[PDB]
Amino acid sequence: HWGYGKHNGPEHWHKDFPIAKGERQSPVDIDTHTAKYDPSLKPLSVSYDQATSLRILNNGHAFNVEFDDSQDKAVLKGGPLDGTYRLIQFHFHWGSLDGQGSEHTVDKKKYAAELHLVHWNTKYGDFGKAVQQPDGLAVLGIFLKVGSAKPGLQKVVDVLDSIKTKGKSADFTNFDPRGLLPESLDYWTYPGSLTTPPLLECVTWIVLKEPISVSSEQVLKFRKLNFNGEGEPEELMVDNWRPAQPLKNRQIKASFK
Ligand SMILES: OC[C@H]1O[C@@H](O)[C@H](O)[C@@H](O)[C@@H]1O
Ligand SMILES: OC[C@H]1O[C@H](O)[C@H](O)[C@@H](O)[C@@H]1O
Ligand SMILES: NS(=O)(=O)c1ccccc1
Ligand SMILES: NS(=O)(=O)c1ccccc1
Ligand SMILES: [Zn+2]
Repeated sequence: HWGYGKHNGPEHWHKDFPIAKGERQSPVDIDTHTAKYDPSLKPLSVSYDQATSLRILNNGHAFNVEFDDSQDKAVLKGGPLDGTYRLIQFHFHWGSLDGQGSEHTVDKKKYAAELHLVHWNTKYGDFGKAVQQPDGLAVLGIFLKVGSAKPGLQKVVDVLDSIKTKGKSADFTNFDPRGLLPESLDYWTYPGSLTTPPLLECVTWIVLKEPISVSSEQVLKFRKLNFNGEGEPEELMVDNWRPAQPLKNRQIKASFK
């Protein structure tokens, strides 16, 4: 099954998921000089005040913090988006070392990690129907650099010891995802895909320009997670990122002049 190792990682995925070589795959390198300000973008609205987190799960690839998406609570609107997109989960991708870990790159520079807040377009009723649509999903991507600690991340860090291995989950109620955002909502946007199998080309990507800072100790705890299940040989959950894919017939737009 797919993973991030030498024998099942990104360079193998196309054999089961031929869309891996498709026309709008993610992530991509963001060439900041070629990205163009787009005056047609509307103001972006990240409305997370009523978010209801439920659970945190080690799925063998990353950990997902899951939300109640049975009503409009935490939603993303505006910017490049037509209509309302509901938060379903967030997760991260990270490296074995601070010099790698992000999926998107900025002028080829790799960040230590990248946070993905995943939302589905409510016009399609459910996530499963949304991933049959070209505009089914919106992912808000946020880079992580290592420096000062991110206070709003610490509750996540501290629960990871309870979900060390694949298939473990824990209650994770009353978590406020607003604490994971940077100050500025300046962003780049482009049409792309899921960055893990099934690699579906459903995503409007919104990648914030300003990274968040997390401490070395915080990211080191990400790196203590395991890809394997309980009782199996330990394989540290590190380097769970897909490298940049060809831009092909796309343009990256900037929200800022
Ligand atoms: O034809 C001109 C147009 O070319 C497009 O590729 C750009 O996205 C537009 O911003 C520009 O106005
Ligand atoms: O907010 C997420 C979680 O943070 C801490 O783990 C709290 O102890 C727990 O009650 C809460 O579910
Ligand atoms: N796509 S996958 O599951 O990573 C895969 C790996 C090796 C051979 C065929 C498929
Ligand atoms: N990593 S990603 O593109 O945010 C993603 C989101 C949901 C499912 C699969 C992948
Ligand atoms: Zn992701």
